[PDB]
Formats: sequence, C-alpha cells, structure tokens
Amino acid sequence: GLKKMAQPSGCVERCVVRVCYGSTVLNGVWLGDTVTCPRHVIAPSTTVLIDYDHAYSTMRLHNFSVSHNGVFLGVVGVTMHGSVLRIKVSQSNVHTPKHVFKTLKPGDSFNILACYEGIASGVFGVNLRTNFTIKGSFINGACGSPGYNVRNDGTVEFCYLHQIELGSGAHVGSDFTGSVYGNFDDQPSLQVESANLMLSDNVVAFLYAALLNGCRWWLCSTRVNVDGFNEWAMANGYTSVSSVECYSILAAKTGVSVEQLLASIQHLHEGFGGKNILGYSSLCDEFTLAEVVKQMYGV
Amino acid sequence: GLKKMAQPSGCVERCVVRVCYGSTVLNGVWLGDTVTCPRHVIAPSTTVLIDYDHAYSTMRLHNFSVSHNGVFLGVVGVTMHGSVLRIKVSQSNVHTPKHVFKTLKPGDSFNILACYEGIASGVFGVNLRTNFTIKGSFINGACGSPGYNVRNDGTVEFCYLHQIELGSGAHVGSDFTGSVYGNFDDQPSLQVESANLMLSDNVVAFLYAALLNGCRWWLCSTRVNVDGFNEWAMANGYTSVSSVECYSILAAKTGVSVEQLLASIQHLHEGFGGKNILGYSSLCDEFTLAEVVKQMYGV
Repeated sequence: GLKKMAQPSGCVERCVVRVCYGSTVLNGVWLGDTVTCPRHVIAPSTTVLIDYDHAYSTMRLHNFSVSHNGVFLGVVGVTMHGSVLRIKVSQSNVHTPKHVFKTLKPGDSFNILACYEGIASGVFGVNLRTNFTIKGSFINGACGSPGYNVRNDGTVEFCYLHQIELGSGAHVGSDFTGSVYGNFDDQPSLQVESANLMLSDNVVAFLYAALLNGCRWWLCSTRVNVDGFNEWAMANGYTSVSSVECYSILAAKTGVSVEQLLASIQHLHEGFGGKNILGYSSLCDEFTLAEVVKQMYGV
Repeated sequence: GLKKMAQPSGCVERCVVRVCYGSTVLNGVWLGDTVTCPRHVIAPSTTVLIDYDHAYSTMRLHNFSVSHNGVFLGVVGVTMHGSVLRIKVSQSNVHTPKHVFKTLKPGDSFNILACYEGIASGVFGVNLRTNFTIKGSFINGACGSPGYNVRNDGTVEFCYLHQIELGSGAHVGSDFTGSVYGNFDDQPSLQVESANLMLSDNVVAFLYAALLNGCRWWLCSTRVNVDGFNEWAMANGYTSVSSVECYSILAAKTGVSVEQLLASIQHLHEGFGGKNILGYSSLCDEFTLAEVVKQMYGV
C-alpha cells in the first residue's frame, strides 16, 4: 500500500521562529545563530513593483522582531542573499539538528512544515514538479515555511523556504542560498508557470508498487527501450526516464523490467477506461522510487 | 487548495518508546510513569490461538525491555486492559504533553505517527472509516504506532494504538483503554471488515472546496433535504449527513446551500465522465469540514 506521508517534524519544529519587520510577519528558520527568512518580510506595503535593493538599503535593524515560542532574540545583523535574508541573532539555537543545505531538483520528494506566526500547523510530503512548483496547502502568513528531508544518518537536509502562491494556486519557494526554484519573482506578479510534465521516474516507481500489490491487468507484454520511450516522452508530456539500474530491486521482485513498464506507460497514457490501478484512475507521478522502497520494505 | 496533512508530531515523538518482551519488539507511548502498548508484545511465538490471560499470568517483569531513544527504563509493574498493557516504569516522562485520551468515532480524522523500534519514521493524517478501520501505510514492526489529535488549546488527544493489518490490508487499532475499534481480534485471524461507506459530511466539505476554487461545472440547482438524502444514502453506500448549519460559513461564501450539494452528490454518485473535480475523478471523502475551513481560511 502506497500513502503519501511526511517524515517526523519534531527536529524542524524546534528551528521555526516568528520574524516580524514593521507590521509584516512570516516564518524563519533558526540554525546556529542565523535565522533565514524570505526577504519579503522587508517589503514595503505597496501595489507597485518592490525594489528589494532599495528596501534593503533603507532597512533598520531595530524594526526586526525575531522570537521563538514567545521569547525574543536579539538581532545583530542582516544580509540579503537572493530572495532570502540571513538574520544574525545573539543567541544560537541549542536545538539545531545535524543538518546540511541541499538544493532540490525536479522529481525530488521532500516534506513541508506549514507554519504561521512561527508555529507549525501541519506537515505533509510534496514532490518538486518539472516547472519547479509544488502543490502544497498554504494561506496568508505561511511565507518562510521550511521544507526538509531527513537522511538515514539523521542529517536534516534543509531544501525549501516557502515564498509565494501563483495565480494558478501552485506554490513557489527558494532554497537556503536564496535562489528561487524555477527563478520565479518573489513578489506579487502575473507570472504563469510552464506546464508540468509527468515525472516518468515516479510513474515507473508507482507501477512497481502496483505489481507488488497483485495489480497487473495493465501489464504490457511488449518492451520499449529508453531511447524509444524518451522520444515518445518528449512528444506526450512526460520527462525522460533516468536509468534502468535503479529499479533492479523491484525488477528482481516482480520480475518485470523497466522497459516493460515504459511500454505499459505508453499503453496506459490515455485513460484506464474504466479500470483503476491502486485506486487511481490515471497514472500517478506522486511517489519516488525511494519512497516506494521505504514504504514496502523499510530500506 | 486541499492537501491531506498531519498535525506536527514533535510532542508525540517525545513519548514514543521501544517495548520488547523476550524477542518481540513493538512501540509504546510513555506518558507520566506509564507506557501503554499493545498486549501482543507478550504473545508467545506460536501458530495456534493466543491466550492472553495465560500469557499475562506467566509474565515476568524482567523479560521486559523499554527504552526511549535507546535509553532504557525500569519496569515496575504491568496491568492488562483489553488489548493493551499499562507498563509502570520507574521514572516519569519529563516531556509528557498536556493530554487526554479520546475514543474516535467513524468519520473522525486523526494523525498517525508510524513508528518502528521505538523510532518515528512517518506521519500522516487518516480518517476512521465506517468499518472502523483505517487506510495507513505500515510494515512489520509498526504495532503500537500512536494516533493523536492536537486540540486548539494544545492538548494532545491520544486516540489510537496500531494493532493489526487484516487480510484486506485494512488497518485496525485500539484506543488507550484497550478497546479495539470495530471489535476486531488483536491476533491473526480470518476476520473481515464490513463495507466502507462514503463519509457524506466529508464529501459536502470537498464540494464546497471545489466551489471556492471555481470548480462548479457539477453544481446541481436541485435540492434534497437531509431526511431524503439520508434515505438515499442508505441505498447507495453513503453515510447520513450529520448536519447542515456546520457548513454555513461555506454556504455564505459560495451562495450554495448544503441541500444543493446533497443533490449534487446524488448526481455525481456514479461518476464524472470524464471530467474532474479538483483533479479527482470520483467523489472525495478524504477531507473533513474542519480540514477544509482550516486550510482555506485558517479557522
């Protein structure tokens, strides 16, 4: 059985703080003696385009309020890096987990801790889509909500800070270096993301999951090679498939080659009409290979 | 935007323990000086039916091993209550959150912290279905994984301890008093759950979410009142609708009455052919009213 789940949030909850500048309130991430937050916190209230360079040049440190669970931290310095601020504070977070920073690539799964006024309210797993947006759930004040992964050694990978919701409802964030994923503008605008592709690697992972639940009515007997599929993928709204050698685990447990699943993707590209696969009426690119392996085997 | 989320898990992570008796390992929840865990931990290794009363009478405290984060706790006494043990340990959990114990009813949403060897690995929201089972994702060792809700005042409601997976893959748990949801037996058996009913309260919330996102191709101008809908629901695999006024905030914002959505459910009960509602191709009962209002308005 396949369920989208998040990794536990306790160690990240202990890093979320409330960052306020003037009347503007959002979330920051407190690691060591640095709070990273979206630079939107220093935006003037206006309907015109925001000049962040000018806002930064006119920034006053005393207008900041940074607090963790009601207790205020003293701000020592602030620098701007891309779309984020690094706020130096006089107190290091004693609960800072063993961590790294990691930039996501499309198809990567990670966890969002949705926060408001510095307090986590929900946690959920997401996938970074090919247009570099995620399908999250955020309302006003969620800016700065962190995204993370936890490695097997317990190292927390900090990979996302929520920035904006697009007119389509899709969500845009930055990494901890300040780069906005997909280079969207980190302010109100009419920008429209390009259309998503189906993440073929994940469709392949999903079909392997159905094979392990005895769901194989859709199993094609033919195989297509990667080059053939990738040519078909470009013409039909799918990404290229990365490699065959990753899925040996499920190839050796089914025992179906990925080329058989690639052929099956071509046959199942239109509707199932009207059957289902693991309850889905169309192909699902929600789950990665790592997720499927962890959920069926714990490895 | 609707995303199934879990409430943050950190306060519950600090209560999860590894409980071992002999070779059998599962999870427990340490509150104050008490660990609650499924009684399966004292089950003898055998294929024939387990006599828990006999296993309890032959129990020796020194066969227990209880640890939090690998730190072992001393077992002082044990009592059996239905399908759980209450293990008294020789020190109190300093991180015990303000809490209560609450028995769930069908239709209630709650959060699962999926744990293995006393260590949380995933967190997800679920609904208790009408057949008293949940659709989780668990592999071997998840027994004792806790279910919880966090009230607005921050009180944790402990409501579920994972017990068994039925042959169908459906998941069965107990409350913290030891009563198994749905009266299932807490040992391997051929038992089968009753048919799952569509949770009508959640479907109405879902349709309101669709309307608030501008998806209304499906909206019926017919009205069916609660009594008539509940009759129809008996004949069509749906629960009764519990009330109408609960939705008034959504009824006001959309201009659409609950009775219109009830008629819409009767219209959409077969299928959408082949349109979608918020991406779903059949009626969705995954989201409660409370979830929809919280995720769209913060209330």
